[PDB]
Amino acid sequence: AMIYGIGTDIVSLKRIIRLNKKFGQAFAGRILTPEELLEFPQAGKPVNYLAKRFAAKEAFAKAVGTGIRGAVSFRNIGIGHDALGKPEFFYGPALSKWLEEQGISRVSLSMSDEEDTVLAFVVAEK
Amino acid sequence: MIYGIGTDIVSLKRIIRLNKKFGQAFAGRILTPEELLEFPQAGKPVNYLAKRFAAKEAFAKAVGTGIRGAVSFRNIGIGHDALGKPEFFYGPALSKWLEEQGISRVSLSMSDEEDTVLAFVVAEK
Amino acid sequence: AMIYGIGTDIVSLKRIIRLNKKFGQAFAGRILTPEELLEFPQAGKPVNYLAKRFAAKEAFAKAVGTGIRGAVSFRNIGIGHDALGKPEFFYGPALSKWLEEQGISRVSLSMSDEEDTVLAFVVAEK
Ligand SMILES: CC(C)(COP(=O)(O)OP(=O)(O)OC[C@H]1O[C@@H](n2cnc3c(N)ncnc32)[C@H](O)[C@@H]1OP(=O)(O)O)[C@@H](O)C(=O)NCCC(=O)NCCS
Ligand SMILES: CC(C)(COP(=O)(O)OP(=O)(O)OC[C@H]1O[C@@H](n2cnc3c(N)ncnc32)[C@H](O)[C@@H]1OP(=O)(O)O)[C@@H](O)C(=O)NCCC(=O)NCCS
Ligand SMILES: CC(C)(COP(=O)(O)OP(=O)(O)OC[C@H]1O[C@@H](n2cnc3c(N)ncnc32)[C@H](O)[C@@H]1OP(=O)(O)O)[C@@H](O)C(=O)NCCC(=O)NCCS
Repeated sequence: AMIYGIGTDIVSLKRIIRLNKKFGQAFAGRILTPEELLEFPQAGKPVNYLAKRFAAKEAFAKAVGTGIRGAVSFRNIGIGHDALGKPEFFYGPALSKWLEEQGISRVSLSMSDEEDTVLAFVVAEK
Repeated sequence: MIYGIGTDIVSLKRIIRLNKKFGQAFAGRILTPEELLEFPQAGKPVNYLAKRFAAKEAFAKAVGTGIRGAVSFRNIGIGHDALGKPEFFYGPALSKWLEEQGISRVSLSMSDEEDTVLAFVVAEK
Repeated sequence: AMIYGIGTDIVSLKRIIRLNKKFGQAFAGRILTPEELLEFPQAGKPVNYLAKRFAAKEAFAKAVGTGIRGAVSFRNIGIGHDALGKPEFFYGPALSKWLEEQGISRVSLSMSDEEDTVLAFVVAEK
C-alpha cells in the first residue's frame, strides 16, 4: 500500500561506450531528454553522465512495473537535481499523466558510481 | 512502514564454482519445486540461478534473519507478473512466518551486468 | 508514513586501500565515529570494515538529502548490528537532534559485498 514498486540498475561504463560507438553521435540524443541533452556538453565526465541517466531510467522503468514501454521512455524520464545536489525525476507530460493514472504519487532516486560501474536505486510510492 | 531492506550481489563465476562443488544438486538446494520445473529449459542457467540466489539472500536480509528457519531457499520463490516484474511467492512455512512478523508485502528488483547480479528487496509491515 | 529519501553507494575495496595508503590511519580517523574508531583495531577485516562503513555513511547522507554536510557527518553516522546481525545506524547527538527536527523516524540499512565491490542501500522514512 505504501510502495508501488522498486527498481535498481547496474550499468558498466564499457557498455555505454560500446553503445555510443555503435549508434554514433546520435546515441546521447536517444537516451537523454532535451534538458539533459542541453546540459550534456557541460558534463565533466560525459560517459559517466550518460551511464547514470541510463541506469536511472532503467531503474525507474522497473520501479513503475513496466520496463521501458509506452510513455515510460528514455525521452520522458529526466533526471535533475535540487539545491543540495539530490537527484530527482522530472517528466515529459505523457509520463506525468500516466503516473497520475497509475496512482504513483512520487518516485525517488539515488545514484552512485565506482570504477566501471554505475548504480541506480529507485522507489516509487503510491 | 518499512520492516526492513535487503540487498545482495552475486558473481556469475561464484555460482559456477558452487555448481562444480555440489553438482546439479546445487540448483536443487537453492530453487523451489516450482522454479525447478522450468529450470531445465532455462536459456541462461547460471544467470537464472544467480538471480534466484541473490533474490533469496536479499529477501533473507530484508526480513532481518538471514537464511534461517522458515527463511530458506526452498521457501522463497521468485515469479513474474504479466509485465515481467519479478515478485515473491512463499512456501507455507515462510508465508506463515512472514505473517507472524506482521510483514505485509515484500517487493523485489533485480539487475545484472557482466559477472554481477544485483537484488534489492523491501519488506513492508 | 512516507519516504524521506533513499540512498545508495558502491565502494571498491581497492579504493579504500589507496585511501589508507595515501593518508595512513588518518583516513579511518576521518570516516569512523569515535565509537567505531575504538573497536577498529579489533576488526577481522579492516579494509572490508572501513569499506562497509564508508558506503553506509555515504548512502545515509544521500538518503537524508544533504550529502556530507553539517551534522550529517562521518563522525556522527555510526553502524552497529542487532542480535541477529542486521546492520543498523546509531547517531551522534547532534544528528539525532537533526533527524528529529526533520521528522525522520527510522533509517534502514542493508549491505552486501562480492569480490571488490561493497554495496549499501538506505531508506529514510517520514
Ligand atoms: C527492464 C529494462 C529497463 C531493462 O532490461 P535490462 O537492463 O536488459 O535487464 P537488467 O539485467 O537490468 O534487469 C533485468 C531484470 O529486470 C526485471 N524486470 C523485467 N521486466 C520488468 C518490469 N516490467 N518491471 C520491473 N522489473 C522488471 C527482471 O527481474 C529482470 O531480471 P529476471 O527477468 O531475471 O528477473 C527493459 O525495460 C528494457 O527495455 N531494456 C532495453 C533498454 C534499451 O532500449 N536499451 C537500448 C538503448 S537505445
Ligand atoms: C546473511 C546471509 C543471508 C548472507 O551471507 P553473505 O552472503 O555472506 O552476506 P553478504 O556478504 O551478502 O552481506 C553481509 C551482510 O549481511 C548483513 N546481514 C547479516 N546478517 C543479517 C541479518 N540477519 N539481517 C539483515 N542483514 C544481515 C550484514 O551487514 C553483513 O555484513 P556486516 O555484518 O559486515 O554488516 C547468510 O545467511 C547466507 O544465507 N549465506 C549463504 C547461504 C548458503 O547456504 N549458501 C550455500 C548454498 S546451500
Ligand atoms: C554525496 C557524496 C557523499 C557523493 O559521494 P561520491 O562518492 O562523491 O559520489 P557517488 O558517485 O557515490 O554519488 C554521487 C551522487 O550523489 C548524489 N548526491 C549528491 N548530492 C546529493 C544530496 N545532497 N543528496 C542525495 N544525493 C546526492 C548525486 O546523484 C551524485 O551523482 P550526480 O551528481 O551525478 O547525480 C558527497 O558529495 C558528499 O556529500 N560528501 C562526501 C565528501 C567527503 O567526505 N568525501 C570523502 C572525504 S574522506
